[PDB]
Amino acid sequence: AMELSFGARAELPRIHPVASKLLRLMQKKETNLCLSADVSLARELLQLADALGPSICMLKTHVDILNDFTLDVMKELITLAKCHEFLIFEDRKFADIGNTVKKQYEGGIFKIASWADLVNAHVVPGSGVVKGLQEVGLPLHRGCLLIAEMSSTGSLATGDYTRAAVRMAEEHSEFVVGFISGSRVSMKPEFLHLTPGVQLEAGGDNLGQQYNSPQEVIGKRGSDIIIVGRGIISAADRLEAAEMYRKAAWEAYLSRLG
Amino acid sequence: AMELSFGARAELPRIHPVASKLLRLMQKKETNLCLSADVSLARELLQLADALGPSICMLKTHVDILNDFTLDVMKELITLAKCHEFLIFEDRKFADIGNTVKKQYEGGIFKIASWADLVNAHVVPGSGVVKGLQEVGLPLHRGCLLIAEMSSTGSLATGDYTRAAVRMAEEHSEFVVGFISGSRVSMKPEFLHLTPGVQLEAGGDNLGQQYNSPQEVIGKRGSDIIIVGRGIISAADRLEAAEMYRKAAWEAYLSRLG
Ligand SMILES: O=c1[nH]c(=O)n([C@@H]2O[C@H](COP(=O)(O)O)[C@@H](O)[C@H]2O)cc1Br
Ligand SMILES: O=c1[nH]c(=O)n([C@@H]2O[C@H](COP(=O)(O)O)[C@@H](O)[C@H]2O)cc1Br
Repeated sequence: AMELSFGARAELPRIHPVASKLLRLMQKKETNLCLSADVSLARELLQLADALGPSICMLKTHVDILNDFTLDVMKELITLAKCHEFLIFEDRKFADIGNTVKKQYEGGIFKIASWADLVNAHVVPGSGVVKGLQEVGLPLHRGCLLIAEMSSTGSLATGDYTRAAVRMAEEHSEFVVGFISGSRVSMKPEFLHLTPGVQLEAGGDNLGQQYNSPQEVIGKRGSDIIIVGRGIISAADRLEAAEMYRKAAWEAYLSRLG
Repeated sequence: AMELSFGARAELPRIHPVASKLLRLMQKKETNLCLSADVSLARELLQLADALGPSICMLKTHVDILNDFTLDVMKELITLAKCHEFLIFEDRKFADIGNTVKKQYEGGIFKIASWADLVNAHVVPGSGVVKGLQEVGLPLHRGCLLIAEMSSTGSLATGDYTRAAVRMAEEHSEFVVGFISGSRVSMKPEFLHLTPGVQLEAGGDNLGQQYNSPQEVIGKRGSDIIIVGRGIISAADRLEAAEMYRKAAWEAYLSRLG
């Protein structure tokens, strides 16, 4: 027991391939920053992934908000992910019975599993939601994140709900590689912690979003990666905002490491 | 709460325009059956909507599972919904912060808000999920169903969670027209209750789904509408299957009505 670096956690015996790949590039590029690319145009998604790719360890998408999505766009995006070295995380939020989610994960127009290294899912439906996705994810060598806590005001992902998420992730470690949470929720270093609702300044938006700083999230709460969207995208200089958040989240990591 | 027919509730006080339309056609056509058209081909989706249109009060879709989705398909589905008289419910299960769900509800390739009469949402993110959807749905006279309970084993949608779902619906009655539950969770007659996990049996699938009969859900549990998928879809003759479920659920309703 003791805080292990990202690089050491990447080699843990019970580490998942996807999580190991991420941890390795995080340490290599000194970034634990996940950019939330919430844009409506592919060329916009592709432009941002290329420009900020060197500053991030992951790019989170909402492919269903893209007005001109095509599988050729995802092909191009993967080329950028391979080039700049970052994973692709489709924030799809699987939250239905197992029989429906495996279909939403593999088929349809998006064919998410064909290009998403990671996807997340709400635990509210019971473990069937993980077992259904699994059937599609394991063959494709993918990983899954369980939403244990949420950043929004009024969130019901608390107490027993949060504990249920942890037990579910620890019982499906062959596919679940971590959590979407506001702080460390598992004491097993094989699990990744990704925290959204992050900005340098205090505040939030008028539709429920609440913000905490990188030092608070990574340093005081023990999470691993910060997910930032508007904090970077609405800034006049997006590359400088990216670096600021990268250095913010990385230095907080280093401090907690000792 | 004495037991009122669908035709009476449709003329109720705080009754939302959509809920009113739906209850009126239910009474007219003698059907409180919602078809879960879980198929991957637009051609099959449309053919089922045409043949089963007269037997249903609603058609539930999972557009992200349609391999060949286009807005022209929805255009034709709408023509059918108007012809046979049934609402179109997209089981999108919105479950993110408001700023995000409003984009996923309005834009992307699906532009759900443009053709969906109803959509549902998980309450785990907090009321903010309802607020974002509301900004898009209110002017279009759309409605929202809150997922208070779930049909799958291990569901976390219970106790206080379900209570929180009801409070939220009652706090946004201007847009929230009902619930997705296994039974009556609200005593306010203006609120609809739709129940999935239904088959003439009482059984389940290998991925968490659990089944109960129309008599049990509608009659004993006090729900309004049954959402049936495989119990009809897997049949050789789906129309005969739909008619079977229609009479089952209507008679279950006529029984508690007294
Ligand atoms: O609890 C959560 N909070 C979140 O903010 N998110 C996503 O993280 C992103 C945060 O974006 P923001 O612009 O930094 O507020 C956005 O795409 C959300 O949908 C997702 C979950 Br799950
Ligand atoms: O709690 C729930 N249970 C459900 O089964 N559903 C949907 O209802 C449908 C039921 O299909 P079935 O084939 O009758 O099991 C299916 O599309 C589900 O995604 C939706 C909710 Br919300």
